[PDB]
Amino acid sequence: ADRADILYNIRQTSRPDVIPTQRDRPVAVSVSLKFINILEVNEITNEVDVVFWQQTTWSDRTLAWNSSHSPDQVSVPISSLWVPDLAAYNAISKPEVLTPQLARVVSDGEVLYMPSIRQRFSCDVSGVDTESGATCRIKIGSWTHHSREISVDPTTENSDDSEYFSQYSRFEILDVTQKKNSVTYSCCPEAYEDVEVSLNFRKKG
Amino acid sequence: ADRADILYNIRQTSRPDVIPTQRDRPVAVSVSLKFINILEVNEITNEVDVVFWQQTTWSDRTLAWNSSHSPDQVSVPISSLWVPDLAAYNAISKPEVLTPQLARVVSDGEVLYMPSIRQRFSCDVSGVDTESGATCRIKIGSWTHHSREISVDPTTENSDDSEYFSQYSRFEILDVTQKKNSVTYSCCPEAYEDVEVSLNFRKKG
Amino acid sequence: ADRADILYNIRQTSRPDVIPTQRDRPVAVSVSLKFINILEVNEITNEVDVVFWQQTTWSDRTLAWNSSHSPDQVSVPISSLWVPDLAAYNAISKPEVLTPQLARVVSDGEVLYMPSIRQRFSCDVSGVDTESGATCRIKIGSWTHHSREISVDPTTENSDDSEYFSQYSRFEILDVTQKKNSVTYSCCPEAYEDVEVSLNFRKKGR
Amino acid sequence: ADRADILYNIRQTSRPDVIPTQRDRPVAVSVSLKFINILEVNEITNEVDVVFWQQTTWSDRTLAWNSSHSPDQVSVPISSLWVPDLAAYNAISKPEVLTPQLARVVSDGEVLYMPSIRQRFSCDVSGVDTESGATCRIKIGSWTHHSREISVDPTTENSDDSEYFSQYSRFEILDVTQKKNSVTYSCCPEAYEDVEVSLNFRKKG
Amino acid sequence: ADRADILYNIRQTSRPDVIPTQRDRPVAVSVSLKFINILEVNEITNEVDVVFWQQTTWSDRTLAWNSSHSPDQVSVPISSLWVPDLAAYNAISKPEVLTPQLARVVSDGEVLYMPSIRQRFSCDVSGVDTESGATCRIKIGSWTHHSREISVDPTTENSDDSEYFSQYSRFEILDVTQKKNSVTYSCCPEAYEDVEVSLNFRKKG
Ligand SMILES: CN1C(=O)[C@]23C[C@H]4C(C)(C)[C@@]5(C[C@@]41CN2CC[C@@]3(C)O)C(=O)Nc1c5ccc2c1OC=CC(C)(C)O2
Ligand SMILES: CN1C(=O)[C@]23C[C@H]4C(C)(C)[C@@]5(C[C@@]41CN2CC[C@@]3(C)O)C(=O)Nc1c5ccc2c1OC=CC(C)(C)O2
Ligand SMILES: CN1C(=O)[C@]23C[C@H]4C(C)(C)[C@@]5(C[C@@]41CN2CC[C@@]3(C)O)C(=O)Nc1c5ccc2c1OC=CC(C)(C)O2
Ligand SMILES: CN1C(=O)[C@]23C[C@H]4C(C)(C)[C@@]5(C[C@@]41CN2CC[C@@]3(C)O)C(=O)Nc1c5ccc2c1OC=CC(C)(C)O2
Ligand SMILES: CN1C(=O)[C@]23C[C@H]4C(C)(C)[C@@]5(C[C@@]41CN2CC[C@@]3(C)O)C(=O)Nc1c5ccc2c1OC=CC(C)(C)O2
Ligand SMILES: *[C@@H]1O[C@H](CO)[C@@H](O)[C@H](O)[C@H]1NC(C)=O
Ligand SMILES: *[C@@H]1O[C@H](CO)[C@@H](O)[C@H](O)[C@H]1NC(C)=O
Ligand SMILES: *[C@@H]1O[C@H](CO)[C@@H](O)[C@H](O)[C@H]1NC(C)=O
Ligand SMILES: *[C@@H]1O[C@H](CO)[C@@H](O)[C@H](O)[C@H]1NC(C)=O
Ligand SMILES: *[C@@H]1O[C@H](CO)[C@@H](O)[C@H](O)[C@H]1NC(C)=O
Repeated sequence: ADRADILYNIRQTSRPDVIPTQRDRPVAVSVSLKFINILEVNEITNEVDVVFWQQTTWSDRTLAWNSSHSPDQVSVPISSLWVPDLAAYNAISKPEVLTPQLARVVSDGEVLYMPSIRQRFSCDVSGVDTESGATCRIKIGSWTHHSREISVDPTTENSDDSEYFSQYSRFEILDVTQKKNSVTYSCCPEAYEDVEVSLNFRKKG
Repeated sequence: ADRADILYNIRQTSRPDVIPTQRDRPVAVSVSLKFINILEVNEITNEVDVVFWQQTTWSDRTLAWNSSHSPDQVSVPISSLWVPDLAAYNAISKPEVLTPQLARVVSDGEVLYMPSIRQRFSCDVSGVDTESGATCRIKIGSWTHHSREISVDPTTENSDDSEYFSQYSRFEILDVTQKKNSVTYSCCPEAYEDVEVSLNFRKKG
Repeated sequence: ADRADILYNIRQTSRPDVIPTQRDRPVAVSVSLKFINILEVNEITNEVDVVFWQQTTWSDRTLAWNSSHSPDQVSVPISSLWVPDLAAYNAISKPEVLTPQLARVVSDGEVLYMPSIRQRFSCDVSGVDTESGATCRIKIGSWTHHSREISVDPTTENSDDSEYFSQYSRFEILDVTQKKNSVTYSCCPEAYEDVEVSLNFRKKGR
Repeated sequence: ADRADILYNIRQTSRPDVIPTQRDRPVAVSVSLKFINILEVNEITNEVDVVFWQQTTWSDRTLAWNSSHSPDQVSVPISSLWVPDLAAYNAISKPEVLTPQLARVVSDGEVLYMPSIRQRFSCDVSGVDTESGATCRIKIGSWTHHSREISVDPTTENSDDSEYFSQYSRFEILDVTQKKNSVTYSCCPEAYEDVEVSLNFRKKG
Repeated sequence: ADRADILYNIRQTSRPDVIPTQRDRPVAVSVSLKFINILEVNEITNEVDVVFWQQTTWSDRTLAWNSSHSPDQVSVPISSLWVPDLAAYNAISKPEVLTPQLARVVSDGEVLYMPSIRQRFSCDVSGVDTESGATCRIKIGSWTHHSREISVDPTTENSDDSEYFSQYSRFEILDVTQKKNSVTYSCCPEAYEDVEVSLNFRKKG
């Protein structure tokens, strides 16, 4: 009936180390990077320092409860949940998580986990100080799950790419495009999926 | 009763991972910053390194006990308590909490959590070296709770804004204004509340 | 009967999250800083990096045991003990604890917790390169316990201020004075207590 | 059974603090460094800052389950598994793990743990600005397990040395060779095994 | 007995927080530093950054077992063991432990804990760029145990001073001497013991 019951009941069924595959179908994870800031850019070392929302949604039907005469959503610590093992492939620093580590769980089992992350990347910084700008490509996918266990797809909101971008950054955003790739590597027989986020940005003035 | 008994009861009653909303009424959180130091400012990157008390006040009326023949108040570690999931939206560093992580809990269920935090912010540093100074705006609100779960209000009684501000800072405070915002974003149908703190400050002339 | 027994009996009565007051009297905490080093000084930013022992003593009668056929004292991890919530009010960095987090506990329930700490302070560094030197003032008190719950007093045994100060520092100590303040603030009706430690130091000459 | 039963069983029988030896044979560990980036190099101090995958494989046959009808692989938190106590002998910083801390456990008991690590090393940086380049040697072996308890060989995979190395690095990889050593030391009458990775790299242009 | 039974016997017998003294007598601790690297030196501030093995051996005969038809030794995590509360008295940084936190336990009850540590020291750096070099003195002893509870003594042999010292350091070791001291201090009536390590080193030319 209350939010304590809902949580207790999540923990009875929720297995944080068990991927919540429905039948033998992958977990469909939505990924959308929302850039908040570009703090440090190095044209010689080809490194950028960015703040972004790593917006991550998926379904876990074992979390699902009856929202009749109950709250329809709750905030849940991510240690009580299974969370995709997403890694930015071209990161050169540990993710610095700036926000409380809470997921929004809906009563149909939908999970919204939207951390704000500060992280350093190896990417093409050339042309940052030009009209056309530089294009930094950030690849995010699962570390240990191939395409039959986790699929990753870009979702976008219709709103402008820089509606949440700091006006006090030295840089401005020209365009953010998100591409899905499905690649088979030399380690493993199954294909791994990633979202490739192309940040087209340049200095102001 | 005694202090041991009050702490034991809180351990039995307090659900750290469950928002204490009785009858689906929003938890009213009092948020206000008291600035202690300004350590670093960068005119070009528009970044500031500040020390402040993040003064957080609310009621968890499940914690409440009868203090007729018992202490009125106890200091409690915050790990035993629910604490609001507040984030500084324009912070570019994790909060460096400088103080023991204890909240003061009153017999009526009022919780006083007043950590001292060092944190870096992306904000307007323009004019900092002038007599008018810069106005750095810092927004704080819940990360995962809308207005019907967490409301945020500023505690705006008549006090000196520099009362506890270090005389040994290279900077000085002209004014601190605190204002409540209620905004509906595209993500979600419900309004999210935030307190915007406007720090008017300058390099000492 | 042995050290094992004492640590077990401590773990049965000790409540690390419960302040061990006797009657409605405050816990009497002795705080004194012993300066080991001054590492980084900046007169422009008014910031100092210092290494000091934060010598902290108090009574916890919940720890007390009968030491007739038993050892008088044990070393105990501080996680098993209540420890005062002391903060250096003008610190600008979290304390960097250099030493094992063990307290010495005597059978009468006296606790001696003497961590070596490196910490950065916002204080008055003006005059550091003069004969008179700078006077940097450090204020240490409880974060959450008013004067009816924690009293702080300086432990002044009239020692040499430089007794344990590094000869290899670029700085030397001219004097250390430690005084108790009782102040009532706008937040609260009850008085809060602090020890104010005044470190008068200078750059060495030549 | 469902992946929940496989994972519950793995961590049920798994003994993280006990080396899973079979019939007094050493636990055969395979080690391989895949170089992703060189971030900082200092020829004066002879220090390099490297991002690399530490590819570690071994068998714990006590984890084996029948996978005729079941999934034959699962992702498991390393905290639940025994892990070889490997150390980079000439590292001058603790390893910074960038990636989710999950191993891949196969139905026959094989464990694949491939963390992405940022670490600093003491090694020969002389010649980095020349055409021949510098050769930085990284030694990796057990800290407490001799050759009768842990053996360490390089994987037979002599892949492309610069396969996943960033095109956006300042540096380029010329050659990577991996050789095994068996050394006896003054401390100990038993031999200790290590893989020596020789990284021949230089600045581009 | 297998490696698990030996560990479980240690866990039922060893107490991390209880010093394993016999009657009124101290635990005889052997301490020797083995210098691996000297990374940063500053003759103005008298500060050194060094990597060394803190080689710590002692006996706990309560841990002993019959090894005739069982393993002679096991690696054990230090959280299962009492370990000496040793501090480097003139350290100005927290010990950065570079290596897995495992002790070697022998069937006769000897414990060998040999962490590799990077740590900064306040000590005499004067003459480091000369033929005589600097003599940096490091003192190691128990933080909380007097001489009737813990005795410290240097290990019986410095096989060679430069044996495992990095040939890639800007510095070289001329000599290492390790002597024992027993000192009565103003705090306490009981004598404390320490090992004074004198590192005679110079810049290479
Ligand atoms: C060597 N690898 C493994 O064994 C697996 C699956 C592999 C992949 C596909 C994620 C892996 C490394 C990975 C990391 N994973 C750990 C266990 C594993 C079997 O799932 C891989 O094999 N190739 C990767 C990988 C990650 C990221 C990547 C890859 O390829 C190229 C460029 C960059 C930008 C570095 O992006
Ligand atoms: C995308 N988002 C979510 O899905 C929710 C609620 C959203 C809000 C309202 C807190 C969110 C991001 C948030 C963060 N939250 C995580 C889960 C969530 C549904 O509660 C949001 O949607 N808009 C925000 C937000 C945070 C801060 C913010 C926002 O808007 C504009 C400027 C800045 C200064 C960056 O401040
Ligand atoms: C705002 N505050 C509180 O509400 C209480 C008690 C307050 C005090 C008295 C410790 C507090 C902040 C404190 C910290 N505590 C957290 C809960 C509390 C009621 O115990 C305070 O109210 N004033 C303080 C305080 C700390 C330090 C300090 C203070 O005053 C002036 C200057 C400097 C040098 C910064 O030193
Ligand atoms: C002194 N040492 C010990 O007592 C053991 C086993 C030893 C070895 C062989 C791993 C040890 C240090 C080690 C570390 N181990 C901890 C317990 C031990 C008995 O397993 C050692 O004895 N020699 C080592 C060692 C580690 C690394 C090393 C060594 O030798 C040469 C060069 C460098 C680059 C420094 O690499
Ligand atoms: C003040 N101190 C105590 O009360 C005790 C025992 C003391 C000693 C002897 C370890 C202590 C500090 C110590 C640290 N210990 C914590 C509890 C204690 C009673 O064991 C001490 O009292 N003198 C020390 C000490 C440590 C290191 C040291 C000391 O003296 C001289 C030079 C330097 C280089 C600073 O080295
Ligand atoms: C949810 O609860 C309602 C009211 O109690 C009930 O009618 C309905 O059957 C429940 N839903 C499911 C899926 O059982
Ligand atoms: C608290 O307890 C006292 C004494 O037991 C009692 O008189 C009083 O009614 C109680 N308070 C309330 C609000 O009921
Ligand atoms: C301590 O124990 C002894 C017996 O060993 C006893 O005589 C004495 O009364 C005890 N002390 C106290 C305070 O009870
Ligand atoms: C695995 O499972 C099958 C089907 O249950 C069983 O018949 C068989 O004995 C097992 N196979 C092996 C090789 O152990
Ligand atoms: C150790 O065990 C063997 C039998 O396995 C036995 O011969 C020997 O006596 C035992 N040692 C001791 C000291 O009891």
